[PDB]
Amino acid sequence: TETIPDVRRLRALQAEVHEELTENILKFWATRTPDPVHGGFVGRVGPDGRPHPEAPRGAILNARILWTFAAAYRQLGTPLYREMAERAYRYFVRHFVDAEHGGVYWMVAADGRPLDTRKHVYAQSFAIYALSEWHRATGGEAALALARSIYDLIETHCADRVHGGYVEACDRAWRPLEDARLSAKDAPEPRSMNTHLHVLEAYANLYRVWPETELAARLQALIELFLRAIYHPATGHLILFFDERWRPRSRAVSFGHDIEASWLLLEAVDVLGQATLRPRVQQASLHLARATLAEGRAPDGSLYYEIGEQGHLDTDRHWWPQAEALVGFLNAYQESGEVLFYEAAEDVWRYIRERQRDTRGGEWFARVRDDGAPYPDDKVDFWKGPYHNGRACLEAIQRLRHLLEHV
Ligand SMILES: [Cl-]
Repeated sequence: TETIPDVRRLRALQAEVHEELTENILKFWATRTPDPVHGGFVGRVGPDGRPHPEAPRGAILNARILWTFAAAYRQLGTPLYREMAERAYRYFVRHFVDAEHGGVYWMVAADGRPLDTRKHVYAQSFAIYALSEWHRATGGEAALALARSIYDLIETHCADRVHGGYVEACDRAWRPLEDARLSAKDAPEPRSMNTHLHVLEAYANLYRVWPETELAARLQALIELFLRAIYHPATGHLILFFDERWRPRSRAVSFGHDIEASWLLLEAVDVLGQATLRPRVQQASLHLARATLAEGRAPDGSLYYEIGEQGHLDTDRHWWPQAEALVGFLNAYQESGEVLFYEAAEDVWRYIRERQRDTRGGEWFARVRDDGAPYPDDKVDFWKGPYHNGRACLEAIQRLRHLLEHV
């Protein structure tokens, strides 16, 4: 009694996603961004497509490059992707990893000198995520050892054992900082959904390759924290910021984070095999997906950016909520069998192809205005890597593969 798109549509979508990933996204990243002056990858590519090999380089961006090429190599086998992942890994271990205090710096100069040595848990998480993926792709001993060491440092220096969750930022020597903001956009609050979501993402990937008993407990605790404190059943949205006891300190809504968490939370419970927790997670996941469907979309099926603290709807289409909606809506279809979620995934894909991707300049525009005008944002910067859209394509390809095997 399944309602399933026919084989032609499934395969056509899967082929388009594969083409987008390999002939647009990963081609852009492998050709435009490697830096032969300092090694590794440039920190910025302007709106005109010009790379900036002297720009400062973010740990999150470089972890995202490593993760994406590692994952693409694992799933597709293309040798260039292993080469690019190795390139990212080598620069990462050389320069971003703090050999003295452990963990990864926030920002290095292009030549590798530390510039911002804070140890932000969000960056530590992306390091774990990328290093565990590189281990998954290669069996790399050192990659896994490094991921485990960063996990240990997060638990040792940042875990709030009274209230759950984590202090989100420390200085180089792991002393907590008051200002845990990722950027000026973020509320000056001690706890954020965003950082905790990516701890969960990292821990789930680490557990997949290293099923340590204590890590399972920490990951389950994070799932339970989302269910009890962050997910808001009255509205179907994640609460974004909190004090240390998880009292809400924001009313903003992030549609992209809702739909990302919708599928990441289920990936996390399934990595654990926690069948007892899964019904509650699936319920919250489907709720987040329905709330996104009903409240976060433009009539073309693309996702708006946010409802701000004053209630203003930011109608800009940022690139990464569209990517996360592609995966999250496909995932919601897989979980519920409700083909309306597949229709929604198809609609966001069509928007990605017709508006968000930059056919002339390559990759995807960071932002498209409500009237269709692409903003002249950088194509690559501290916050724009290949991970959201690369992962989204890889996820969709594999999910469509599974759906194709239902026949
Ligand atoms: Cl990204």
